[PDB]
Amino acid sequence: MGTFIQAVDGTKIYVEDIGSGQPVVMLHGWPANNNMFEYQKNRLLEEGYRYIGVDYRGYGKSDAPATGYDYTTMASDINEVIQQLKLTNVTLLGFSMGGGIALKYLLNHGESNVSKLILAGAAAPVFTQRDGYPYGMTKDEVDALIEDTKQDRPSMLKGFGEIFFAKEHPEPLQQWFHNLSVDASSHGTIQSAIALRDEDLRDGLPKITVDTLIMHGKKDQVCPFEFAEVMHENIAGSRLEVFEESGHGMFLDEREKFTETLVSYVKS
Amino acid sequence: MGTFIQAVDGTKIYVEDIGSGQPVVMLHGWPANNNMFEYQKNRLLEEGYRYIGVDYRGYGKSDAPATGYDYTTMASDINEVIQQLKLTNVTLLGFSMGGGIALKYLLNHGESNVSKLILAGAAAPVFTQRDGYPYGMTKDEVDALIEDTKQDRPSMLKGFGEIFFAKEHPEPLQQWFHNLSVDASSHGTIQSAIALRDEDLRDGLPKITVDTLIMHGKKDQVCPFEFAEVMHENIAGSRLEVFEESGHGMFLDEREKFTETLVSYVKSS
Repeated sequence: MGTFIQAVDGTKIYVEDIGSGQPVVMLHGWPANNNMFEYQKNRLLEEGYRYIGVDYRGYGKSDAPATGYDYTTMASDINEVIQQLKLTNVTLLGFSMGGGIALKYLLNHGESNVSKLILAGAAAPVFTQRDGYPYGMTKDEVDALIEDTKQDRPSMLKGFGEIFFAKEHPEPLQQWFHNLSVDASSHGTIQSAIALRDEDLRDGLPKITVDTLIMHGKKDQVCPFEFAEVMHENIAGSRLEVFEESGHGMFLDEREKFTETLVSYVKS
Repeated sequence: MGTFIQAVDGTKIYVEDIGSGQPVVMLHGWPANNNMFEYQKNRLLEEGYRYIGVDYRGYGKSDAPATGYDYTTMASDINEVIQQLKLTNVTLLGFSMGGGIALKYLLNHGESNVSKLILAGAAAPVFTQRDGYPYGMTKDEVDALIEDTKQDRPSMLKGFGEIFFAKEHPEPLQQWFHNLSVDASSHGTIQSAIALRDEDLRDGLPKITVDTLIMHGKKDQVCPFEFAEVMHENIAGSRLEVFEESGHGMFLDEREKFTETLVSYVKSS
């Protein structure tokens, strides 16, 4: 369900458009797809909001070009989605890499369509270590991760899964999650990892004016909690909500608090 | 600099890469080659800019494969030129079909390496008439050119030269220009005429963000001046300079004005 939207360069981008009312645009993490928000999606539809789930180029049911995995190109894709569908008063949720893409979209295309921003487990302002930012993976760790993905992607994914959740979810649940990532294009997966390693949004954060909720797991081993402290420090007017029991995947480790918090924010 | 760039399909693309300091990438019209810009190039070089004149596949000193004359593949070749020569801050000029390719390149590969766009007599947004675009050759007029190239290409060309310039230029100048086109591969010339006939960039014009200058001859019989009006309305912030005394070939009809407008814009947007 849901149409495909053409990107500026013609790539077909799959968008799931379901429910009634004010729009909630959810942007997935690396290297999954929009189905990761299934539980939130259900909860939106019964509270009377409209879920808009995009699969990035290279992921899920979208096309997978050889190019365009940098945040600029991805943010232009989001811009096209918002344009075709004529969305205003958007609650824009970016999860992990999606948080980076959401920030890039605001920076490059403006803030007037978005009434509020939610940054969840966001890979922002940087996924990797920088001067004055001694948190997260180093570029060299991301390169080792790229090496692994060129040797055995499924085993890389298994490993990533192991550090993604603080809690031990049932096997069928972990398997469903694993398979979102396995159906990603291998080359999209790789080029996005290159973008995660290199992208730096530190100069842009103090430029952000949208009302902002930051959701982040204290135990996050993928994007450390220190990222969330930096986002809150740098975005004026922002609120930090700490998920004390969660790792990166707060949408399962604390599914009810995550979705009640999302719902309460989209109302308020 | 030198020689040849590898396209995605391996086709070798000739590039005349000359000078140092800021790059001005010049994209020729159908069915000539980068040498048509010589009068402009002379001035860019004395003003201390770097001339990057691409010969498309099928033209000039480039390989002429069987396929890939569609603007998508051509725009991909331009991406290769810029990426492999590691250019940024480029002024990108497209003349005629070059105009169309320049736009497609911006749409398909983004604007991060390009500081400004010049569209000179451009074949855009469409070279042939459509639904609510009642300007230019019809599709059947371009089929007529294609048919003629399949029987007598130099005669086809002499005929095209006659509709190319508003003024009668000296016999040796016209012969020079003619011979630039006779050098073209016959089969590239045909395949690019098919892309001219069929390509349609109307949807894409409002996606262009880069600073644009439109240069166009009031008397152009090849790409009618109405194309320029359409481009100016739809490309954000574009400026329009009308060449009152020029046909399609402004680069000779108003040589001095064309060159010194181009130079000024390369100097500042």
